Amino acid sequence: EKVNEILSQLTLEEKVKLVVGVGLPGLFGNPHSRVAGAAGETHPVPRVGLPAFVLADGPAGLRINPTRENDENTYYTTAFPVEIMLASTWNRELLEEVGKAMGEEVREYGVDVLLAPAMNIHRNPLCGRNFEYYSEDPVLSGEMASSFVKGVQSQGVGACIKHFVANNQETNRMVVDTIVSERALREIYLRGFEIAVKKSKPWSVMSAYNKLNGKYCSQNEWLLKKVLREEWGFEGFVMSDWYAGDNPVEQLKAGNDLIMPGKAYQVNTERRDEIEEIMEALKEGKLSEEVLDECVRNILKVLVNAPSFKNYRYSNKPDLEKHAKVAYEAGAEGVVLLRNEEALPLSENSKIALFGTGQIETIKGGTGSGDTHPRYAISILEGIKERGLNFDEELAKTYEDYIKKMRETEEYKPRIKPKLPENFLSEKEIHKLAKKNDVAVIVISRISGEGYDRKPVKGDFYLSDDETDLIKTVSREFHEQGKKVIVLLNIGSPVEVVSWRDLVDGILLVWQAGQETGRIVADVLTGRINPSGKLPTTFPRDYSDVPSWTFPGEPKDNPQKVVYEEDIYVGYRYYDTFGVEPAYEFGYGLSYTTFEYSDLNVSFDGETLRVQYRIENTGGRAGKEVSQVYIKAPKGKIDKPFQELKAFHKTRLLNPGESEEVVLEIPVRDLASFNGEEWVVEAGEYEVRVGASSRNIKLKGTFSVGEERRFKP
Amino acid sequence: EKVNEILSQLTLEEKVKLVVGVGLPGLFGNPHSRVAGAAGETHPVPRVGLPAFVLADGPAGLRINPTRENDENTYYTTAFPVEIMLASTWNRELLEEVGKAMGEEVREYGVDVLLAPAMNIHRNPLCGRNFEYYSEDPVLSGEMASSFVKGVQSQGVGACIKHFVANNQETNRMVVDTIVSERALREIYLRGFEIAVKKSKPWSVMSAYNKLNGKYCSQNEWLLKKVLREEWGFEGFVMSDWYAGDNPVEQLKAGNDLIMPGKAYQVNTERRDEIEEIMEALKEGKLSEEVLDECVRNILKVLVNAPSFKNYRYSNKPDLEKHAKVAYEAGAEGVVLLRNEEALPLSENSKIALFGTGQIETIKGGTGSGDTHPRYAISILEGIKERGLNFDEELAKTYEDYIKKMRETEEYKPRIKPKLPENFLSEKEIHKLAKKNDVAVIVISRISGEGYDRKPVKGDFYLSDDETDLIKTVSREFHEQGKKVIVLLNIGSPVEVVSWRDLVDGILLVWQAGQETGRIVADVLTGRINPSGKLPTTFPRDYSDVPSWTFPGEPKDNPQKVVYEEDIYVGYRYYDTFGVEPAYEFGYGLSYTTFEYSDLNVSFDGETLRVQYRIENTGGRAGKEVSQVYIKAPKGKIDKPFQELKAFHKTRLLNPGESEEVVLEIPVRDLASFNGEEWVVEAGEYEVRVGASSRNIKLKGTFSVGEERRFKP
Ligand SMILES: [Br-]
Ligand SMILES: [Br-]
Ligand SMILES: [Br-]
Ligand SMILES: [Br-]
Ligand SMILES: [Br-]
Ligand SMILES: [Br-]
Ligand SMILES: [Br-]
Ligand SMILES: [Br-]
Repeated sequence: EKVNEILSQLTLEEKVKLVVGVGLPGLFGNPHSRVAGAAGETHPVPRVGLPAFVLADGPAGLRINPTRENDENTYYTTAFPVEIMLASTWNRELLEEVGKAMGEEVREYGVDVLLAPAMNIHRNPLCGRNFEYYSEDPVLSGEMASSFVKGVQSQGVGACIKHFVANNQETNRMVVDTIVSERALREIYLRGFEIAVKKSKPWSVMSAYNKLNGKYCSQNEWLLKKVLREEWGFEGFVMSDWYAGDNPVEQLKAGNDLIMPGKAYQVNTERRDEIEEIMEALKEGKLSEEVLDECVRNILKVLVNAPSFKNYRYSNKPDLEKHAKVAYEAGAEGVVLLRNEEALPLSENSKIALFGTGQIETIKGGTGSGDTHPRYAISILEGIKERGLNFDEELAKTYEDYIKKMRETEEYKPRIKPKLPENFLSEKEIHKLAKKNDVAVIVISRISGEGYDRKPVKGDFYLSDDETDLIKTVSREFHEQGKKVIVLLNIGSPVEVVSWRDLVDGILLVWQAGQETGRIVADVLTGRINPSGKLPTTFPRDYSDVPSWTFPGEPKDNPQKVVYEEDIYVGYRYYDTFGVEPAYEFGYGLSYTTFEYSDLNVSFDGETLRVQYRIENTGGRAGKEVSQVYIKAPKGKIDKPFQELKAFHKTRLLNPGESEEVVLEIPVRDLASFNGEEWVVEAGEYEVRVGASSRNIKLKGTFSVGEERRFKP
Repeated sequence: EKVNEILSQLTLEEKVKLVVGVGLPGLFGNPHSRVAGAAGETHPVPRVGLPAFVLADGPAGLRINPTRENDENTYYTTAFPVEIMLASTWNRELLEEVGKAMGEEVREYGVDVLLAPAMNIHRNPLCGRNFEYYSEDPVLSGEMASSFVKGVQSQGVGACIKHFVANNQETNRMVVDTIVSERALREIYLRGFEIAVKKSKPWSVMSAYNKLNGKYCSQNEWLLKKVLREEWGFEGFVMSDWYAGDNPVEQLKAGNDLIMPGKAYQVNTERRDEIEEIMEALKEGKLSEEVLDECVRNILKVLVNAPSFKNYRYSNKPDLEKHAKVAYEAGAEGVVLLRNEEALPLSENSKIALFGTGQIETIKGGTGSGDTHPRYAISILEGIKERGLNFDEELAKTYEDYIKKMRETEEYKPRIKPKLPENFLSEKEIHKLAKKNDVAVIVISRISGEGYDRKPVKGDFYLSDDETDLIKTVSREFHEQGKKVIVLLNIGSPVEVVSWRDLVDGILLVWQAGQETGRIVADVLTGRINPSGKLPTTFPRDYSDVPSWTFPGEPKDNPQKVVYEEDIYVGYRYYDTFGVEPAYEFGYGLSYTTFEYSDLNVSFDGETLRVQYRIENTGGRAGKEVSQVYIKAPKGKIDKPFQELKAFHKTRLLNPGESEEVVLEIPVRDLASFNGEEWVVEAGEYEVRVGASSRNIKLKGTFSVGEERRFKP
């Protein structure tokens, strides 16, 4: 209507301008976007009243420049916990809240489309961007993304789900050919995106850098048209990842509508200006105006609903304080208690000896486009000060001076920050600290970021020798006295845990909780927060145990391809099916209280499976319980994983003795497996497994499918 | 014709008698079969000139009573190497020879049908009968069985392939419900039987004890009629395993023609006489005479070709000496050299210190119906004496007296023989032996048998403490002097190998080689035989590494079901696909010489794949080379193993510098995967991997399938 109005007005060249970004703003010869720091803008066409639309990162919060040249004003953003921590909440409602808060900020700073959430599968722990992805499971990931997208888009701005698809490693991501069976695609990698597209209707999708089965995703017609549109019914537009692909017209033919960020010749001497090349292809009949029209329409159908289109006056002053409370809540529910041998929460009196250089160099989140620049970021130490806990002040001063000393030293100064030695304390000095203090609290920290994969080496997936030395020594001397030790994992992805976990009494997976980290952590120690998070990803006993062994491809040092040999058997699907025991299993997490499951009733009417059960707080402290419903399908015709997560739920805050009724519905189509051509729901007996984790099944029931069901996409 | 002649003559009750055995001969009230020791006989019907047909075990050689009461004559049989060792030859031609030798014996002792070969898949190393099965791979197993069956049946007698199907554990085999996807069935478990049925046309098939997906195999119409007959075109008859199933008429309705051994009421107070029950069902219209007719016809169509039918006068005097040479050959090519750090073969002079109680208590094969009673069985020690090798005579006397001493002791006398302590030698006594001798040779022995599964415990899958003590001590002191140590594995199935293999210099997998064992072993040490065997099964680093973790079912102590969670990913299919490293991989084996592969040419004409390559003996001793061709199919639509064995070959005896041309053809239908409904050969690029083992690939080529191909059975 209005869209088809503008379309009939546009000249050929205006249509071309519209499908290409204006170049990376503020860099190279490029002018800052009106929202300095923004990832990109579209070409304005003042004529027909088209404004430049603004795109900005990212998954951990709006990423824009805090300050602006010749400006007295401020533009700070809320830095939320990382996605893997958000996912650990297993809380849709909360994700929706996080989306609304980010959404308000996005709107009020004049941004039209937020580049989030990222929702690639956790194929392998070493992936540099796992921290900004949700899960190794498509249901958990898809559900979380949907909730986040509904939140963002309740605010009049756009969400962009990414990266479509199978961007599961950073190594050579812009060239690597990802070889994946159609079955693994549909069951694992596309599956999350399918859920998000159908349940939340994101304004836009960002095509991945990598090739899929021979074709760049930004140039893959099967992916962007056949799957995305013709099967799933996507009605937004697709944009390319930044500088992705190698042919602009092939991108438009495949259904990649918006090429970003534009002016690719600025980072690759080989690329042509994308507008020149497209104009040429229309001129030569390599590209038809009809195809160009469909691209422009896809973009316009969406962006006429953007605030920019309606000249919306933004305040440049969102409610930061209100949002910080949301970020704190998000983190509070996302901390995972991994181990507690009568160690947590800490007694009121408890005098804490705080170890680990990361108590001060607290990691708020990984680097890259998923980074953020908040007005502040509370470290673990500062959090403990603020809460006025009983910490060893002499030790804290010792660390403060140690860090500053070596950060100024040639071998350990920023360029990225080199990893500092952790065993600088005398064996005797720790003996004294053990006599003086009540408990020990050890922070071990890890950081990753876009563009770099982790390696299965010490200081990375494994503890460095100095870290294991520190833990062994602190453990021994604090255990010498009748005292407890606690480790805080300030990490973005699984690390080795088996070799040292038996040495310590408590283990909090604090991940990377954004600006409010220290505050969240302090409140978890004291029991003010009752941990309710659970793993969205499997912690392997050793790196050699992970099924995605081909990571990061062949040849290892410069991978040109990587094939998913493990296929659908990725994450817990692998460990359950082939009987490999994880260090900590998918969906595992402890509580400061106990829960009891009961009253299971499963019913299937041929179109809907209904699982009902009661969860009662059986302990002495209020808490939330995440419950998980796995379906074990019969063996029947084709091979299937041991079980598959089909639904989940997080109870309200239950006081002791309180209980809740849990009612979950699963459509029969979600019980299907893909056989290469069709989705099939095989007839036979199915098991319902309601768990507190994938291996802690509290309730079991069966139901039967009488007639097989088939679905050809 | 003749069959349909007799059929029209038979009375109703004669037809019934014919489909039931006459009871277990020589046991309970039962008379010995005319061939005493035979497993069973059919009912004679002198009227229409029908004789009692004789059935006898077994896979390791004809099993009958050597002596007969009131008889001056002898009836000894050749005891061949066990099937897992036969399979290790990877030699079809040789298997055919073994079949002919067994076949002649079977004929001349008045037996009509030999109950062999057994060809169940090696799902799990712990299975008690793995020793009498070929492989974890269906191509290797099916090819070996086919070659054996052609051999047996060139002699005018019948072969019986068993056990159909998925009899992969002994625990509760007569009741356990085996839960297997149709895909795993068709790709792994049925697949071997399919090959044997189509390539060799066995006279008969023996249905397994266990249930398959809810139905006893002897009562499973899908298996015995739909798969066996309607799809595969089987034209023999099916007999039940001994006392299998629980309903005689259900057995006949399913396509199980001959019920064996008859008189099931003799071992199970609950069963009725099968003739009574069948007569009753015909009487009541539970069973139609038409179905009975088809059973009797199936039996008769086959057995009118049996020697008994034509009153064949057998000599009761086969050529034992000629066959013993075949048994020696079989074993010679079936020994697997696993490790050789410049230790083998032994120098002419070498003075051998022989350790291990199994040097005298040499295991010729496992127990059960697969057992045999040969006129003699050469132990490892006796073999070394006979060959006149330079062994420590003082030590041999020490062992001889030790064994006899404790075999007479209460704790270690037969009832089965309790496992004897192996570390009875002083640390000092071994020091002296190390000074006196040139090399050490350590025999470690294992035995299993029908009806008992092995456990992943010391003394079984793992070395007992005394065995590892012995090896550690002998290794240390012989290595103290500049001397070598060798271990001989006289086992029927994989054992743990990683913990101790680095301590020793050589390792010969001698399996269990039947009556000629000692002779074969001696000739391998001296280099008279150049080892050419290769593993038909994977040796796991540890038992926890094996994918068939559900073995032996739920509940563990009294399993009522066992589901194949690992599905098609069994054996090397699992280890390759999910990157778990074996101790020794499928198809691995060393040689006293070296070989070089070359001149690869692969061509595909759309119906046949052709792989050609040259193998040259590049070393200093004559030898044979087993080569293996694995196909790695593209990922395409459905998940597939990393690679799959599709063909193999064993070269002639090549002298140094000699070479051979290898030409192998693979029908396009063998490139297929089963998707639950149809066999599919997906289009795309395929890799040819010609290996000296599954992980030692010497040649690679690609070919392409242009158009997909489909086959609905
Ligand atoms: Br993905
Ligand atoms: Br733990
Ligand atoms: Br990390
Ligand atoms: Br690869
Ligand atoms: Br089988
Ligand atoms: Br080795
Ligand atoms: Br054994
Ligand atoms: Br089971």
